[PDB]
Amino acid sequence: MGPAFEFAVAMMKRNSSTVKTEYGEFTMLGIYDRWAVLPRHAKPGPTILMNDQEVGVLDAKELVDKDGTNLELTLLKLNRNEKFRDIRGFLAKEEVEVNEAVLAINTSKFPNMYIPVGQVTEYGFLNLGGTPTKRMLMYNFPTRAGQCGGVLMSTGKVLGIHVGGNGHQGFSAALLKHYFN
Amino acid sequence: MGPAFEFAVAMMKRNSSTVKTEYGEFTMLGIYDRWAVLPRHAKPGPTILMNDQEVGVLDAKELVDKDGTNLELTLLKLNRNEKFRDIRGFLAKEEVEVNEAVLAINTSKFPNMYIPVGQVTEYGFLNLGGTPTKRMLMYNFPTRAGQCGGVLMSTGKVLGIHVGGNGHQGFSAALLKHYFN
Ligand SMILES: *[C@@H](CC(=O)OCC)[C@H](C[C@@H]1CCNC1=O)NC(=O)[C@H](Cc1ccccc1)NC(=O)[C@H](CC(=O)OC(C)(C)C)NC(=O)OCc1ccccc1
Ligand SMILES: *[C@@H](CC(=O)OCC)[C@H](C[C@@H]1CCNC1=O)NC(=O)[C@H](Cc1ccccc1)NC(=O)[C@H](CC(=O)OC(C)(C)C)NC(=O)OCc1ccccc1
Repeated sequence: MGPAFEFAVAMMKRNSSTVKTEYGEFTMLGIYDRWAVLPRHAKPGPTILMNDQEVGVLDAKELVDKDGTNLELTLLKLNRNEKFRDIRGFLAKEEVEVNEAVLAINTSKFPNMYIPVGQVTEYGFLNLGGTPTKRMLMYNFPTRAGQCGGVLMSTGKVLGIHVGGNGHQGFSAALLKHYFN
Repeated sequence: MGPAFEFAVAMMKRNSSTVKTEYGEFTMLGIYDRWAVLPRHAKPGPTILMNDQEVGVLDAKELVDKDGTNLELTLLKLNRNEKFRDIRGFLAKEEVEVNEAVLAINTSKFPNMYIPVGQVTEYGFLNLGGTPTKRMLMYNFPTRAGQCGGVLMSTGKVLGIHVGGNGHQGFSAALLKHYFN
């Protein structure tokens, strides 16, 4: 898992920030240009707090699949002149299944912490926060509040964003290449 | 830092546990035979909770240097028939200074989380919890309550146990080979 950790630390240094919304504090991953992602439940307002700084939300697409089903990601275009290093090349075209993964968190609660969550398997459909939801990836780790937005990685791969947990497993929504125009 | 992470994950799997004392929940590192360490302020009682299990404390040496000064470690001999894999070979004879380190935490608050804290320099004397204290190692990371007992490592090396923080830096007490008979 050494190279996975090394990839994660560099990714999070390069592309991540800490976001507060009216619904809480989350890890946020910048993808390319000016577009970042959060879990849908961050319910980002017209302004967010990004590393303690007010930033405007030029647009915010909550994502769903063709059968209108919940995917639990919101994409945001940020009013800022700096551009995110482009990490679309790191995003798979479909759900990745991995034997060793790292979940990386960047909040006030969990500043730069990394968790080896072990095996990620494709879980697909889950009833999450009561909402039917697809394209879920599952790892057996006791995830808590304060970990949403967590970025799930393996060597060379950005697999998903942490969005939920039942107290015993956690679930990332798959960050698919095609979500990004 | 890849190999440091890989060393840490294996160390913590092999030698660490979660301890609750009347003073809180800590990460605990088993050293050899039946002897483990905590920060002195864990103030371990005649019984501890180790991974949720009552265990007796056959002896408990709080450590100080020759000038009676605070080192902020308590060594404990545990009433249990399992033996700790012997990691004394991993403990330096004097304070190690490192450019990249990992701090590894194992509590209910922070279960298996790892933090790259970067550069560790020898700090020696610090006024800690108001107590004069020596053999301190310092890293620039915002450490919090719930991280004491944290094990600070680099590839192949167990450097110290996390014992304090001022909100901006954290401090480990050096885990020296000679402390272990
Ligand atoms: C991220 C929020 C955060 O970081 O806080 C910012 C301050 C949080 C992380 C998970 C919650 C507990 N552990 C986690 O890893 N996610 C959520 O809170 C998420 C919110 C949400 C909102 C809107 C739509 C979907 C999701 N909700 C869940 O993860 C839920 C929480 C829950 O209700 O379950 C427990 C109370 C933890 C048991 N998890 C969930 O729905 O699991 C499936 C389930 C629940 C009940 C019965 C059967 C199956
Ligand atoms: C570990 C306890 C834990 O994990 O809880 C179990 C439930 C905790 C971790 C540090 C505290 C805050 N951040 C940390 O990384 N350690 C302590 O609480 C430790 C207790 C202690 C007890 C007895 C003897 C020595 C130490 N105390 C400290 O780390 C103190 C805390 C403090 O008083 O400072 C702040 C309030 C955080 C600012 N740190 C300290 O003394 O720093 C030096 C200092 C303080 C004030 C002025 C100048 C210099």
